[PDB]
Amino acid sequence: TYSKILYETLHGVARITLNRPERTNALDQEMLGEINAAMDAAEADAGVKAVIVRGAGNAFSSGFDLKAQMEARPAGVDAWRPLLRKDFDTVMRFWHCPKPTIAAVRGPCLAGACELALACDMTIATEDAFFGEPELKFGAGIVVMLLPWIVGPKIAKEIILLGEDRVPARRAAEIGMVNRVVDGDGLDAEALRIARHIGAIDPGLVKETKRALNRALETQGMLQALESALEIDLAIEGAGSPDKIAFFEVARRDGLRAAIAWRDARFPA
Amino acid sequence: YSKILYETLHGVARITLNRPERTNALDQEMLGEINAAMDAAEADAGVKAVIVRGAGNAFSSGFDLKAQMEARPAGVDAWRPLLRKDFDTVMRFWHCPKPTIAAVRGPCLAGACELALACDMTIATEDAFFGEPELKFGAGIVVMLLPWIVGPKIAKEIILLGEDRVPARRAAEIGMVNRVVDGDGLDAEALRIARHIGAIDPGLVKETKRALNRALETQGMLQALESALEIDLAIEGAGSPDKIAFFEVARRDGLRAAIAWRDARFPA
Amino acid sequence: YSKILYETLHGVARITLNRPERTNALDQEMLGEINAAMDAAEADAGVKAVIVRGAGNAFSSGFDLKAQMEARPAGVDAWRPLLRKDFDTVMRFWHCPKPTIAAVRGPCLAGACELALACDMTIATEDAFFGEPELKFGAGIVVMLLPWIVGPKIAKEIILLGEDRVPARRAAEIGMVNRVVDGDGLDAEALRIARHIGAIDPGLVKETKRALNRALETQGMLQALESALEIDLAIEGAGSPDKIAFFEVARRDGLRAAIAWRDARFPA
Amino acid sequence: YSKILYETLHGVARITLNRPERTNALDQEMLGEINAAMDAAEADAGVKAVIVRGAGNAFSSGFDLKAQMEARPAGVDAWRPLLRKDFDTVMRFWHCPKPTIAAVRGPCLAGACELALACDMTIATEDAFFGEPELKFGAGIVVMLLPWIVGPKIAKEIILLGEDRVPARRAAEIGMVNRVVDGDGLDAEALRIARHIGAIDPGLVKETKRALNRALETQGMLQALESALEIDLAIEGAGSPDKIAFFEVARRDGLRAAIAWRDARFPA
Amino acid sequence: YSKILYETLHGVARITLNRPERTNALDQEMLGEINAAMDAAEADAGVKAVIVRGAGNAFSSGFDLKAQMEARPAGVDAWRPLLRKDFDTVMRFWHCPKPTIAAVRGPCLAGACELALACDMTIATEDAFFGEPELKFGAGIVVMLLPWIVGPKIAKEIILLGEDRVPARRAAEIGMVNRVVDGDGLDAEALRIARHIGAIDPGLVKETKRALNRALETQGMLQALESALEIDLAIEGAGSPDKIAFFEVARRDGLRAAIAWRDARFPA
Amino acid sequence: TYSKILYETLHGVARITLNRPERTNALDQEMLGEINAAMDAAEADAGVKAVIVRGAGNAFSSGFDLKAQMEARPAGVDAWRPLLRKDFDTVMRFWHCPKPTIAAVRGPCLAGACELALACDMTIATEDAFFGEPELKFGAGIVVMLLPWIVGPKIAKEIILLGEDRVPARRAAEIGMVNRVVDGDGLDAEALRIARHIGAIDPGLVKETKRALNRALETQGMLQALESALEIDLAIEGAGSPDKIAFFEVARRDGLRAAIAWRDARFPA
Repeated sequence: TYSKILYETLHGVARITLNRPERTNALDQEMLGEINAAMDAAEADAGVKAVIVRGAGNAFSSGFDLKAQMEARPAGVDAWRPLLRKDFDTVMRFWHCPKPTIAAVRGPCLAGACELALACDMTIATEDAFFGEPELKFGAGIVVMLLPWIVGPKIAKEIILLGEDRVPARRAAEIGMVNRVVDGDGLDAEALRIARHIGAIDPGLVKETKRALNRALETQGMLQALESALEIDLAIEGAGSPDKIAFFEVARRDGLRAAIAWRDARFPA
Repeated sequence: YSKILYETLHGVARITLNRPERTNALDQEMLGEINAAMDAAEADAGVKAVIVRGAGNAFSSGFDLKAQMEARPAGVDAWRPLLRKDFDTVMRFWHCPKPTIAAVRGPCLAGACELALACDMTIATEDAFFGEPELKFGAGIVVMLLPWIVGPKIAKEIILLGEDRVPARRAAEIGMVNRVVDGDGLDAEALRIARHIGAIDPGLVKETKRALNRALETQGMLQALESALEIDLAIEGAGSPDKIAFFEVARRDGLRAAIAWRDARFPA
Repeated sequence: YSKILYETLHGVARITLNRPERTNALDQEMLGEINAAMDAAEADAGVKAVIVRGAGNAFSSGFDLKAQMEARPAGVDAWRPLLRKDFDTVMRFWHCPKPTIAAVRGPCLAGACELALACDMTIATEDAFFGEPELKFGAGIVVMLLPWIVGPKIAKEIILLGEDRVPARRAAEIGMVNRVVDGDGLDAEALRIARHIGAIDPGLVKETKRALNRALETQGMLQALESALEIDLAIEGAGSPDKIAFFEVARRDGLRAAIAWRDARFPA
Repeated sequence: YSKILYETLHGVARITLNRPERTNALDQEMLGEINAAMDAAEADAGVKAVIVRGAGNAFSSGFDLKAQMEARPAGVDAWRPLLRKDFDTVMRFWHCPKPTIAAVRGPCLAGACELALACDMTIATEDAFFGEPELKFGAGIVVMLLPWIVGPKIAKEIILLGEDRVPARRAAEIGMVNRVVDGDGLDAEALRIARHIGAIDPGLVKETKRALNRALETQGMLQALESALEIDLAIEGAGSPDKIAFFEVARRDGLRAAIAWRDARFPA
Repeated sequence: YSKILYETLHGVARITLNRPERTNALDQEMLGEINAAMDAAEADAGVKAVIVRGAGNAFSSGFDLKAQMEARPAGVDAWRPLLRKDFDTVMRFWHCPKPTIAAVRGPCLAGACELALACDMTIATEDAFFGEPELKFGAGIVVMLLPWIVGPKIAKEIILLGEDRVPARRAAEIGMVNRVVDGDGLDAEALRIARHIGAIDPGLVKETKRALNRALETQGMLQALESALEIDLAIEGAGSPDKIAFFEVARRDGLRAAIAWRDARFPA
Repeated sequence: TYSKILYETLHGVARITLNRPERTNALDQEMLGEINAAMDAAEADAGVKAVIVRGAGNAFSSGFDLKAQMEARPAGVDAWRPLLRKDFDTVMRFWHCPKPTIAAVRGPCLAGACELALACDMTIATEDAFFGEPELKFGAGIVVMLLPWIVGPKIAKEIILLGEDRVPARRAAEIGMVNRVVDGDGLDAEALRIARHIGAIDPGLVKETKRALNRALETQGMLQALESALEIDLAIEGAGSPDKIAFFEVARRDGLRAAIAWRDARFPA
């Protein structure tokens, strides 16, 4: 029934596949809506004990869809507010989910998709996976500022302020963004083992224990800090950074590859 | 004491968890004696720091399940004082005005892992292993210190999967362990650290630890811990069917058989 | 400036701590000049980021103890303004609207370690070493950023033991340092990072840094820091006998001999 | 709906708690219908604000004790979903993106007092009375909003003594009630306030309420409320002997007799 | 100064908001002068406390709408610095190391109400009236101090309804005003309070105010205030149709007529 | 067995009387020690369901004993630290008590004693009772800064920064410091009615409910704010304000009445 994702249940586990292989599984408006529908279904289904999220093929996702943004040309605070609200709330579904969520990453896991994975209870990745938040290089702000809650301040500042977007899975594991790096041929099997392990436990026990774990960070004010960063991003995008305006000016004229080249030329080699 | 050893040496107090035949499992009696020993250490002006370690080849496997099997606590009102004593005893090592050092070899699991988490520092031998197996036999987490010591993703993995073979080197990578040492060098390293602390003006150490602990307490850690404890009271007061099933096997076939039953529920 | 160098290059301000004969020790004069330089960098629209580094093959050994030995501040009212200036100067690097980058070679100790902790990023050479030796001198911690930057166990070890030889590699493992580079590549790496930042819309960088800092401020970091500072005012206002003894040796036989006396108090 | 009325008028939604023969007691069915009505109000762009009131001469006496007597929920797992529904339904009025106004006459007690506390504003007739009688019949507090709305001393008095006759004028003095009006002027005043709100750009109202609620959420209110809810789960899961005794009389002699039994335990 | 008076008397600084023809409306120039006066008062060791009051039988109607009508700021980047200056100027009175006392007669509205809320104490004449009419103008709240000063229900009523005629007596009941005095006794009462403070060791007052402010800052007030300010930047950056409509009438028929148009939108 | 307090149990209630009538029941070192012993006893006694604290005769207490301070002459941070720690921790016994605490006030309830009452779950008072925190007028700082948590910011600032020390019971009731003002002849009876009311309830229910109530304020960080104010006071007293030094200079020479006259003359009439 879905157009931009796949939804499966197997072995008491739900599996969501971000499914737009020709756009590196970029998260557009439609896909975000379907993710919410799938999470609703997984949460309502007593036969589902855990949720795996992955991308189609050998990419997780490059993040929120910039080609769709180029075409839509949202302008001003009131246009941006609902876009960012949906981005933020969809990502946070994976944190708030009463059932444990596992991100299983191949290839790129960037920007909004990096945030989606950050929100999951666990993240596993292949050696070839790479992570980061390139937003500022595009002239975009950060929608869901989970990074400093997961990896701590110095590393979060480096990744976000420089727009690091090639952080290897091994490094992501060192800093606490990734739980396990696995063999490429074994990613789906490892995610399923973890999910089925969770599925063997009394669901109430898992639910209450996750509640207690999440409470540790919520006690620190994480949800207020996240809402504050989202508010800041609304001001950023509602105004429109000249960096983003210039990026899409090049993109509409010469194409997105040319815009990326233009972007990369502004920064050191 | 019957279930611990308490020593003072070189201006340091040392508590040894002492029931090697039961992997130094923390029963009610032992918890009471730990509290008495900490009271003594805190009152003794000649003591500048506290080391906690296990007897024999182990730190501790955690709260005593055989004792729990036999006592059959049932319901919220029965479980409340058990969990309160568990929690407050572990938290003695955090709140202690003097620095506390966990010196770990072999298993350091469940309630014992939490006891070590509460100490200011943990040192471990190469052979030490850590974790929180609670959920695998239907128990909740009593003292939810883990997400305050290590990253959130790592804490969720260890607790939700009941990881109970986390090697010392990995524990060091994630910030659960300060130093990994040779098996024959544990006691010497712990004493060196404790005597180093003991060379410093005790008031300076006291006020500095106060400031260090304040950083986490400012974040609301004590409220989060109390919240997790209350959640666990509901879990245990109800009694998870996983735990009921585990103890049914344990009573019938013994703990070794019950562990086999437990492990067979999970992937190989 | 007398005790720093100030440069602007490629849209970046660079501050060099400059008293090589005293390992760039942060005295009152230098602290005032650092504030003046930060004022200049923050007011200059052509400056997009700030690099801080040291001259003479070192970053800094921290607040100046020779100056303290000579001045002999005594009591709470004398110490309050000294600590206030120390603390506020360090925190300039956190609160700076523009990104700040500590570029460290050789020693980065005590108040200078805290200065680097306050910066948005820290880069270090292979030969750089870090730590907080204060408690060994009988001094308290002025700016208790460490438990906000690294885990609680690691922060307690460094501060309670006065670790002052933490290698760059280890500092990177625990999250105190972002990148370790070759000795001759430090300036170039810091500049590449700063010029990368300088290519971005300044408002975007400003607002994003605000959001990043808000994450830690939401947790109550500024209150925890002020609390630790007030605790330190009591420590220094009273004066630890450890510090009084240290300076008694220093005035008699010199700081060199006082450090030797200090080290002999602790395990080798 | 069977147990409520839902109206839209003049750009305002109005929910009427509607079981006058039982003092509009909130049973499971009514709570479900309140949630359905709030879903409707929140989805309807023609609705700018929500009024909640009771049918007849009363707001509500709170959660339905007769229904509880008959259902005999027993243990933690039975009580968990009951309390979760109670709590989440009350908190709809806080979290509602649109402003909520409680319009109270006669009794507004226990769970109903908490429902009114959660609304953005409360207006009351001269004859209205308020409070939290829970502890007097062995029940805990489900939604611990009171100490967030009124001072700590006042909240402790009302809850620990089970005050259940707090007059509207006193409720206004302590900040539980915004305005006291004549008995014949309640509906007009509530509508005037709601239509005033309805004249304002809905987005402006929405964002301003978001900011207002943020002030209390920043203080940790939602964590404190969840903590109190978990404490209540232990209380009710265990079952206070006071409640067991109360319902024994209620089943045998009826609720009127049980209230007499209850009141005789306390000073005249 | 052009738009304020500044006096020093009896070791007290007194700032008088001074544009009687515009009800002492706070325009850009006045805000700059208030900052300059506060700088002067804070640097002057002979000043022990600060009184702020208004000229022309009024305190202030708030930020200047006539100036806003003429300037026509449009969009987020234009509004950001305007709101920043508004907010930071108001918060000068909270952060001031010395105690601040608002002495109010006649209107004290909107941004001026927020200014008074930020002061350590507020004294008012019997004829003074308070409130936050912003939402009726289609404006958001710049400085959301109200829920920190008065209860949540009362703050929501004042802000969501734009109450702008709250009498001094009522303001005292809810904790917005400390003392109500006779019209001719305001200056004398404010001066008595300020001179009382001025008799105390300045350091003692300074440190005690620090401790008092810390109570609210510990709760996260500064983060909540910054969050509300960012929400207001979105509101004003977009521009509410209510405000756009208000100024359309104001430019055509004058502010007087625009206020009449505004009032006709709401119940009489 | 006590020298400076009385301890009674009656009707399942413990009652502590601050007992130094010739010094307005001033709280000296000895009395604080005995209060801690009495609270230990009340907390250990399962027959005790609630605690009433009151003063001997028609005064509650003027606060920590200044005549004792005049004679002891504590000097410096290290001397002051344990004094303030004991002051603070004794006051906070009434907040942390697992059982409900009720302050029953006649006449003066000032300074450290005002803080003791603030810490109690409830406070009742006669019409003749008066409250406040005169510390700053003596050159002393605030030991236990509960006031802004009980009465809110504007009123707390006025009382503490001006050293208000004649706040009538009626006004104390308006601002939330006092629960009930009662007839003079009925204070002891009213406190006992309240305590016996509490005593009729399942003790576990009362205990858990108080825990939940206290958690509301502790969640806001009250204990950290209180420790911070205590730290500030250690600096204040460790240095010694010239106002306090001058006060006791007059007191040792001309007596405490003359010192109070000297003090009052510094402030407006």
